[PDB]
Amino acid sequence: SLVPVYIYSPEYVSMCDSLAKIPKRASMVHSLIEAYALHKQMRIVKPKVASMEEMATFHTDAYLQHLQKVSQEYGLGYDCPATEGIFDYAAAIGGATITAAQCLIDGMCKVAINWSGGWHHAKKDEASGFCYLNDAVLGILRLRRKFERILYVDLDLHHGDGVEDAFSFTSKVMTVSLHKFSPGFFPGTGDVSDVGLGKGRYYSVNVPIQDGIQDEKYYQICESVLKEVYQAFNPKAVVLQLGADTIAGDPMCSFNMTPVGIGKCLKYILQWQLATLILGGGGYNLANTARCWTYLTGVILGKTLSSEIPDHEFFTAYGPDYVLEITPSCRPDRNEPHRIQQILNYIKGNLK
Ligand SMILES: CN(c1ccc(C(=O)NO)cc1)S(=O)(=O)c1ccc(-c2ccccn2)s1
Ligand SMILES: [K+]
Ligand SMILES: [K+]
Ligand SMILES: [Zn+2]
Repeated sequence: SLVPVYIYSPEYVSMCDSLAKIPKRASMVHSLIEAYALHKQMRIVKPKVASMEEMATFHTDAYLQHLQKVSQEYGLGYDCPATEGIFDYAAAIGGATITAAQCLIDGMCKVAINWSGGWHHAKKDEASGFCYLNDAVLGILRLRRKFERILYVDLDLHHGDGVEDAFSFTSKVMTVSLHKFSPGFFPGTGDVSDVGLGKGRYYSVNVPIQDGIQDEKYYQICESVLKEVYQAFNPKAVVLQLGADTIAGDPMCSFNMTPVGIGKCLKYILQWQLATLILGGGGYNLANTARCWTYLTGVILGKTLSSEIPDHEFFTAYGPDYVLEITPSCRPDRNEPHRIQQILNYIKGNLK
Protein backbone atom coordinates (compact mmCIF):
# COMPACT_ATOMS: atom_id res chain seq x y z
CA SER A 1 1.83 -3.21 -0.88
CA LEU A 2 0.00 0.00 0.00
CA VAL A 3 3.15 2.09 -0.09
CA PRO A 4 2.83 4.75 -2.74
CA VAL A 5 4.85 4.34 -5.92
CA TYR A 6 7.63 6.84 -6.52
CA ILE A 7 8.61 7.18 -10.17
CA TYR A 8 12.41 7.58 -10.17
CA SER A 9 15.71 6.69 -11.79
CA PRO A 10 18.82 8.83 -12.01
CA GLU A 11 18.55 8.86 -15.84
CA TYR A 12 15.02 10.28 -15.59
CA VAL A 13 15.93 12.94 -13.04
CA SER A 14 18.90 14.14 -15.11
CA MET A 15 16.78 14.15 -18.26
CA CYS A 16 14.25 16.29 -16.38
CA ASP A 17 17.01 18.58 -15.14
CA SER A 18 17.81 19.58 -18.72
CA LEU A 19 14.62 21.67 -19.00
CA ALA A 20 15.88 25.12 -20.01
CA LYS A 21 13.38 27.26 -18.11
CA ILE A 22 13.61 25.25 -14.89
CA PRO A 23 17.16 23.79 -14.59
CA LYS A 24 17.91 21.28 -11.80
CA ARG A 25 14.47 21.41 -10.16
CA ALA A 26 14.05 17.66 -10.58
CA SER A 27 17.27 16.83 -8.67
CA MET A 28 16.53 19.43 -6.02
CA VAL A 29 13.07 17.95 -5.54
CA HIS A 30 14.33 14.37 -5.39
CA SER A 31 17.36 15.29 -3.32
CA LEU A 32 15.28 16.92 -0.60
CA ILE A 33 12.88 13.99 -0.65
CA GLU A 34 15.85 11.67 -0.29
CA ALA A 35 17.33 13.91 2.41
CA TYR A 36 14.31 13.31 4.64
CA ALA A 37 14.81 9.71 3.58
CA LEU A 38 11.17 9.85 2.49
CA HIS A 39 11.92 7.40 -0.31
CA LYS A 40 12.84 3.90 0.86
CA GLN A 41 9.31 4.11 2.26
CA MET A 42 7.72 4.15 -1.16
CA ARG A 43 8.00 1.61 -3.95
CA ILE A 44 10.59 3.03 -6.32
CA VAL A 45 9.71 2.35 -9.96
CA LYS A 46 11.86 3.23 -12.99
CA PRO A 47 10.12 5.34 -15.70
CA LYS A 48 9.47 3.83 -19.13
CA VAL A 49 10.02 6.04 -22.19
CA ALA A 50 6.81 6.76 -24.07
CA SER A 51 6.67 5.36 -27.60
CA MET A 52 5.45 7.28 -30.63
CA GLU A 53 2.23 5.24 -30.65
CA GLU A 54 1.59 5.96 -26.98
CA MET A 55 2.19 9.70 -27.14
CA ALA A 56 0.01 9.83 -30.25
CA THR A 57 -3.02 8.60 -28.28
CA PHE A 58 -3.46 12.35 -27.94
CA HIS A 59 -0.86 14.26 -29.94
CA THR A 60 -0.86 14.14 -33.74
CA ASP A 61 1.84 12.36 -35.69
CA ALA A 62 2.47 15.68 -37.40
CA TYR A 63 3.35 17.29 -34.08
CA LEU A 64 5.25 14.28 -32.70
CA GLN A 65 7.46 13.86 -35.78
CA HIS A 66 8.22 17.58 -35.97
CA LEU A 67 9.14 17.70 -32.30
CA GLN A 68 11.43 14.71 -32.83
CA LYS A 69 13.04 16.57 -35.72
CA VAL A 70 14.01 19.79 -33.92
CA SER A 71 15.24 17.73 -30.98
CA GLN A 72 18.05 17.00 -33.46
CA GLU A 73 3.49 26.71 -35.85
CA TYR A 74 3.59 24.01 -33.20
CA GLY A 75 3.98 26.44 -30.34
CA LEU A 76 7.78 26.18 -30.30
CA GLY A 77 10.03 29.18 -29.68
CA TYR A 78 10.39 31.62 -26.78
CA ASP A 79 8.12 30.13 -24.14
CA CYS A 80 8.71 26.64 -25.53
CA PRO A 81 12.20 26.68 -27.13
CA ALA A 82 12.86 23.40 -28.88
CA THR A 83 16.25 22.84 -27.26
CA GLU A 84 18.42 19.89 -28.25
CA GLY A 85 17.08 16.60 -26.87
CA ILE A 86 13.70 18.12 -26.02
CA PHE A 87 11.81 15.26 -27.68
CA ASP A 88 13.59 12.83 -25.37
CA TYR A 89 12.72 15.08 -22.46
CA ALA A 90 9.04 15.01 -23.43
CA ALA A 91 8.93 11.27 -24.07
CA ALA A 92 10.48 10.54 -20.65
CA ILE A 93 7.91 12.68 -18.82
CA GLY A 94 5.02 11.27 -20.83
CA GLY A 95 6.41 7.78 -20.41
CA ALA A 96 6.79 8.40 -16.68
CA THR A 97 3.16 9.41 -16.12
CA ILE A 98 1.93 6.52 -18.28
CA THR A 99 3.91 4.11 -16.11
CA ALA A 100 2.47 5.70 -12.96
CA ALA A 101 -0.90 5.10 -14.60
CA GLN A 102 -0.10 1.41 -15.20
CA CYS A 103 1.10 1.12 -11.61
CA LEU A 104 -2.39 2.14 -10.56
CA ILE A 105 -4.29 0.01 -13.04
CA ASP A 106 -2.44 -2.90 -11.55
CA GLY A 107 -2.63 -3.22 -7.83
CA MET A 108 -0.33 -2.85 -4.80
CA CYS A 109 -0.47 0.92 -5.14
CA LYS A 110 -3.15 3.44 -4.18
CA VAL A 111 -0.98 6.44 -5.03
CA ALA A 112 1.64 6.88 -7.78
CA ILE A 113 3.96 9.90 -7.77
CA ASN A 114 5.71 11.68 -10.65
CA TRP A 115 6.69 15.13 -9.36
CA SER A 116 8.34 15.87 -12.70
CA GLY A 117 5.10 15.55 -14.63
CA GLY A 118 2.02 17.75 -14.87
CA TRP A 119 2.26 19.91 -18.01
CA HIS A 120 -1.41 20.63 -18.49
CA HIS A 121 -1.13 23.29 -21.21
CA ALA A 122 0.11 21.16 -24.13
CA LYS A 123 -2.37 20.83 -26.97
CA LYS A 124 -2.73 17.72 -29.14
CA ASP A 125 -0.72 19.44 -31.86
CA GLU A 126 1.03 22.32 -30.11
CA ALA A 127 3.44 23.15 -27.27
CA SER A 128 2.25 25.81 -24.79
CA GLY A 129 3.32 27.41 -21.50
CA PHE A 130 6.57 25.47 -21.16
CA CYS A 131 4.55 22.30 -21.92
CA TYR A 132 5.75 20.15 -24.83
CA LEU A 133 3.82 16.96 -24.21
CA ASN A 134 0.59 16.66 -22.21
CA ASP A 135 1.48 13.87 -19.81
CA ALA A 136 -1.52 14.47 -17.58
CA VAL A 137 -3.75 13.66 -20.55
CA LEU A 138 -1.66 10.59 -21.44
CA GLY A 139 -2.01 9.37 -17.86
CA ILE A 140 -5.77 9.93 -17.95
CA LEU A 141 -6.03 8.10 -21.28
CA ARG A 142 -4.04 5.22 -19.78
CA LEU A 143 -6.16 5.07 -16.62
CA ARG A 144 -9.28 4.76 -18.77
CA ARG A 145 -8.24 1.24 -19.76
CA LYS A 146 -9.76 0.21 -16.41
CA PHE A 147 -11.71 3.22 -15.07
CA GLU A 148 -14.93 4.61 -16.57
CA ARG A 149 -14.95 7.84 -14.55
CA ILE A 150 -11.72 9.74 -13.94
CA LEU A 151 -11.47 12.88 -11.88
CA TYR A 152 -8.79 15.38 -12.87
CA VAL A 153 -8.06 17.98 -10.17
CA ASP A 154 -5.66 20.75 -11.15
CA LEU A 155 -4.24 22.91 -8.36
CA ASP A 156 -1.55 24.67 -10.41
CA LEU A 157 -1.73 28.47 -10.39
CA HIS A 158 -2.69 28.43 -14.10
CA HIS A 159 -5.83 27.07 -15.72
CA GLY A 160 -5.58 23.43 -16.84
CA ASP A 161 -6.75 24.25 -20.38
CA GLY A 162 -4.81 21.51 -22.19
CA VAL A 163 -6.33 18.68 -20.16
CA GLU A 164 -9.79 20.27 -20.15
CA ASP A 165 -9.96 20.77 -23.91
CA ALA A 166 -8.85 17.16 -24.32
CA PHE A 167 -12.06 15.94 -22.69
CA SER A 168 -14.50 18.80 -23.09
CA PHE A 169 -16.87 16.58 -25.15
CA THR A 170 -16.79 13.43 -22.98
CA SER A 171 -18.37 12.63 -19.61
CA LYS A 172 -15.92 9.82 -18.91
CA VAL A 173 -13.42 12.32 -17.51
CA MET A 174 -14.27 15.35 -15.36
CA THR A 175 -11.70 18.13 -15.14
CA VAL A 176 -11.77 20.50 -12.19
CA SER A 177 -9.40 23.48 -12.05
CA LEU A 178 -8.71 26.19 -9.39
CA HIS A 179 -6.73 29.01 -10.92
CA LYS A 180 -6.10 32.69 -11.16
CA PHE A 181 -8.40 34.26 -13.73
CA SER A 182 -7.49 37.83 -14.66
CA PRO A 183 -7.49 39.69 -18.02
CA GLY A 184 -3.90 39.38 -19.22
CA PHE A 185 -3.12 36.27 -17.12
CA PHE A 186 -2.12 33.09 -18.91
CA PRO A 187 -3.69 31.23 -20.43
CA GLY A 188 -6.55 33.73 -20.17
CA THR A 189 -9.25 31.10 -19.94
CA GLY A 190 -11.30 29.04 -17.52
CA ASP A 191 -14.03 31.29 -16.12
CA VAL A 192 -16.73 29.67 -13.94
CA SER A 193 -19.02 29.84 -16.97
CA ASP A 194 -16.77 27.27 -18.64
CA VAL A 195 -18.52 23.94 -18.10
CA GLY A 196 -17.63 21.85 -21.13
CA LEU A 197 -19.31 21.21 -24.47
CA GLY A 198 -21.92 18.86 -25.89
CA LYS A 199 -21.83 15.47 -24.19
CA GLY A 200 -19.26 16.95 -21.82
CA ARG A 201 -21.39 19.91 -20.70
CA TYR A 202 -21.14 20.31 -16.91
CA TYR A 203 -18.18 17.97 -16.85
CA SER A 204 -15.67 20.82 -16.85
CA VAL A 205 -15.69 22.87 -13.66
CA ASN A 206 -13.53 25.96 -13.30
CA VAL A 207 -12.86 27.94 -10.13
CA PRO A 208 -11.58 31.42 -11.01
CA ILE A 209 -9.57 32.79 -8.06
CA GLN A 210 -7.89 36.15 -7.42
CA ASP A 211 -4.50 37.22 -6.02
CA GLY A 212 -3.64 36.95 -2.34
CA ILE A 213 -5.67 33.82 -1.58
CA GLN A 214 -4.29 32.10 1.55
CA ASP A 215 -4.34 28.53 2.93
CA GLU A 216 -7.59 28.67 4.90
CA LYS A 217 -9.83 30.38 2.37
CA TYR A 218 -8.30 28.37 -0.48
CA TYR A 219 -9.05 25.11 1.26
CA GLN A 220 -12.63 26.05 2.06
CA ILE A 221 -13.17 26.76 -1.62
CA CYS A 222 -11.43 23.55 -2.64
CA GLU A 223 -13.21 21.24 -0.22
CA SER A 224 -16.50 22.95 -1.02
CA VAL A 225 -16.20 22.24 -4.73
CA LEU A 226 -14.55 18.82 -4.38
CA LYS A 227 -17.17 17.58 -1.94
CA GLU A 228 -19.82 18.74 -4.41
CA VAL A 229 -18.01 17.01 -7.31
CA TYR A 230 -17.52 13.74 -5.42
CA GLN A 231 -21.28 13.64 -4.90
CA ALA A 232 -22.55 14.09 -8.47
CA PHE A 233 -19.66 12.31 -10.18
CA ASN A 234 -18.55 8.90 -8.93
CA PRO A 235 -14.81 8.99 -9.61
CA LYS A 236 -13.15 5.58 -9.67
CA ALA A 237 -9.66 7.02 -10.23
CA VAL A 238 -8.11 10.45 -9.74
CA VAL A 239 -5.37 12.45 -11.47
CA LEU A 240 -4.02 15.33 -9.37
CA GLN A 241 -1.67 18.12 -10.50
CA LEU A 242 0.01 20.18 -7.78
CA GLY A 243 1.91 22.98 -9.50
CA ALA A 244 3.70 24.85 -6.74
CA ASP A 245 3.52 28.23 -8.49
CA THR A 246 0.81 29.14 -5.99
CA ILE A 247 3.26 29.09 -3.06
CA ALA A 248 4.22 32.34 -1.34
CA GLY A 249 7.58 33.39 -2.74
CA ASP A 250 7.04 32.17 -6.29
CA PRO A 251 8.31 34.51 -9.01
CA MET A 252 4.76 34.31 -10.39
CA CYS A 253 3.78 36.41 -7.34
CA SER A 254 0.03 35.78 -7.40
CA PHE A 255 -1.30 33.44 -4.72
CA ASN A 256 -0.07 33.41 -1.15
CA MET A 257 -0.32 29.72 -0.26
CA THR A 258 2.01 27.50 1.78
CA PRO A 259 2.41 23.75 1.21
CA VAL A 260 0.15 23.20 4.24
CA GLY A 261 -2.92 24.70 2.55
CA ILE A 262 -2.34 22.61 -0.56
CA GLY A 263 -1.78 19.82 1.96
CA LYS A 264 -5.30 19.82 3.41
CA CYS A 265 -6.51 19.57 -0.20
CA LEU A 266 -4.33 16.52 -0.78
CA LYS A 267 -5.50 14.88 2.45
CA TYR A 268 -9.06 15.52 1.31
CA ILE A 269 -8.50 13.69 -1.99
CA LEU A 270 -6.47 10.91 -0.39
CA GLN A 271 -9.31 10.11 2.01
CA TRP A 272 -11.60 9.04 -0.85
CA GLN A 273 -9.14 6.17 -1.01
CA LEU A 274 -9.13 6.03 -4.81
CA ALA A 275 -6.35 5.22 -7.28
CA THR A 276 -4.43 8.50 -7.26
CA LEU A 277 -1.84 9.75 -9.73
CA ILE A 278 0.23 12.59 -8.26
CA LEU A 279 1.86 15.10 -10.64
CA GLY A 280 3.92 18.28 -10.32
CA GLY A 281 3.75 21.31 -12.56
CA GLY A 282 4.63 24.98 -12.24
CA GLY A 283 6.91 26.17 -9.46
CA TYR A 284 9.61 28.72 -10.32
CA ASN A 285 11.20 29.24 -6.94
CA LEU A 286 13.26 26.04 -7.11
CA ALA A 287 13.87 25.91 -3.35
CA ASN A 288 10.20 26.38 -2.37
CA THR A 289 8.91 23.94 -4.93
CA ALA A 290 11.18 21.30 -3.42
CA ARG A 291 10.01 22.20 0.10
CA CYS A 292 6.44 22.03 -1.13
CA TRP A 293 6.58 18.65 -2.82
CA THR A 294 8.73 16.83 -0.26
CA TYR A 295 6.34 18.06 2.42
CA LEU A 296 3.35 16.89 0.33
CA THR A 297 5.26 13.64 -0.07
CA GLY A 298 5.17 13.45 3.72
CA VAL A 299 1.42 14.10 3.67
CA ILE A 300 1.00 11.21 1.24
CA LEU A 301 3.00 9.21 3.78
CA GLY A 302 1.30 10.74 6.82
CA LYS A 303 4.66 11.11 8.61
CA THR A 304 5.23 14.68 9.83
CA LEU A 305 8.58 16.14 8.69
CA SER A 306 11.39 17.81 10.62
CA SER A 307 11.12 21.62 10.46
CA GLU A 308 14.86 22.07 9.90
CA ILE A 309 16.34 21.34 6.45
CA PRO A 310 18.61 18.22 6.26
CA ASP A 311 22.12 18.63 4.88
CA HIS A 312 22.41 17.47 1.27
CA GLU A 313 23.62 18.66 -2.12
CA PHE A 314 21.46 21.76 -2.29
CA PHE A 315 21.43 22.67 1.41
CA THR A 316 22.77 26.12 0.55
CA ALA A 317 19.84 26.86 -1.77
CA TYR A 318 17.56 27.09 1.25
CA GLY A 319 17.65 30.85 1.66
CA PRO A 320 18.85 32.31 4.95
CA ASP A 321 16.14 30.64 7.04
CA TYR A 322 16.92 26.96 6.33
CA VAL A 323 13.50 25.77 7.52
CA LEU A 324 10.94 23.58 5.76
CA GLU A 325 8.03 25.99 6.35
CA ILE A 326 7.19 28.86 4.02
CA THR A 327 5.75 32.13 5.32
CA PRO A 328 3.21 34.05 3.22
CA SER A 329 4.00 37.63 2.26
CA CYS A 330 1.98 40.49 3.71
CA ARG A 331 -0.03 40.98 0.54
CA PRO A 332 -3.83 41.48 0.69
CA ASP A 333 -6.38 38.81 -0.24
CA ARG A 334 -8.22 40.30 -3.23
CA ASN A 335 -10.95 37.67 -2.86
CA GLU A 336 -14.24 39.08 -1.53
CA PRO A 337 -16.53 36.57 0.32
CA HIS A 338 -19.47 37.34 -1.98
CA ARG A 339 -17.86 36.54 -5.32
CA ILE A 340 -16.42 33.25 -4.02
CA GLN A 341 -19.87 32.21 -2.79
CA GLN A 342 -21.36 33.31 -6.10
CA ILE A 343 -18.81 31.18 -8.03
CA LEU A 344 -19.50 28.19 -5.80
CA ASN A 345 -23.27 28.54 -6.25
CA TYR A 346 -22.88 28.65 -10.03
CA ILE A 347 -20.95 25.38 -10.18
CA LYS A 348 -23.14 23.89 -7.45
CA GLY A 349 -26.07 24.40 -9.79
CA ASN A 350 -24.12 23.14 -12.80
CA LEU A 351 -23.32 19.82 -11.09
CA LYS A 352 -26.09 17.47 -12.25
C1 LIG B 1 5.20 30.61 -20.96
N1 LIG B 1 4.38 31.08 -19.85
C2 LIG B 1 3.98 30.22 -18.90
C3 LIG B 1 2.88 29.40 -19.11
C4 LIG B 1 2.48 28.50 -18.13
C5 LIG B 1 3.16 28.39 -16.92
C6 LIG B 1 2.69 27.41 -15.81
O1 LIG B 1 3.25 27.35 -14.73
N2 LIG B 1 1.61 26.69 -16.06
O2 LIG B 1 1.05 25.93 -15.10
C7 LIG B 1 4.26 29.22 -16.73
C8 LIG B 1 4.66 30.13 -17.71
S1 LIG B 1 4.02 32.68 -19.75
O3 LIG B 1 3.91 33.33 -21.08
O4 LIG B 1 2.76 32.97 -18.96
C9 LIG B 1 5.44 33.25 -18.89
C10 LIG B 1 5.55 33.49 -17.58
C11 LIG B 1 6.78 33.92 -17.22
C12 LIG B 1 7.68 34.03 -18.22
C13 LIG B 1 9.01 34.45 -18.22
C14 LIG B 1 9.90 33.93 -19.18
C15 LIG B 1 11.23 34.35 -19.21
C16 LIG B 1 11.64 35.28 -18.26
C17 LIG B 1 10.72 35.77 -17.32
N3 LIG B 1 9.45 35.37 -17.31
S2 LIG B 1 6.90 33.58 -19.63
K1 LIG C 1 -5.23 24.97 -11.87
K1 LIG D 1 -15.03 16.56 -19.40
ZN1 LIG E 1 1.42 27.43 -13.58
